[PDB]
Amino acid sequence: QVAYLNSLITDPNATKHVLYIHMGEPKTNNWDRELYVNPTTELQSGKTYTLKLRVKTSAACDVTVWPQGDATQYWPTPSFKSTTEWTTVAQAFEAKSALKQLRFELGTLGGDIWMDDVQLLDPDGNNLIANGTFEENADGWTKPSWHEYEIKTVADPDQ
Ligand SMILES: [Ca+2]
Repeated sequence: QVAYLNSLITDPNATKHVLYIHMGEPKTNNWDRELYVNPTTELQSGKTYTLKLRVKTSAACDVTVWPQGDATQYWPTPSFKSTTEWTTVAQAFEAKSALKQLRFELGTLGGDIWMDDVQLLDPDGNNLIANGTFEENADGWTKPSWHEYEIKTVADPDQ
């Protein structure tokens, strides 16, 4: 009872938690620093999916996202933009094949990136992101083992 009642309390100034990557200096290629998440249902060819999230970076940038199955989808994608203040993102794209992974291409970026409230909605509205709130951890978010950075969750920096 007590746990449930606590969970229902709205409180905008309670500590929020977000995904945080300290990227450091820019690398040479897009693919030199990648962050991965897998939709809980494989994306289907011909269906349009909408990536929603809020994002903040230490410098204004484009954030490239390539969906991936047996082939990579370079266009159209849910790639988006970030600024130094939290902004909301909503980007739709039609899958052109069966896609099982979203690749965040962070290689050419420098500094810091924070993300939160990540959703991926199929045409009916089903959310295919298992862990988009980061209030416990960043389970489900991975990287190549040889990419030397840490995937963390932290208190929202702008609170
Ligand atoms: Ca959160």
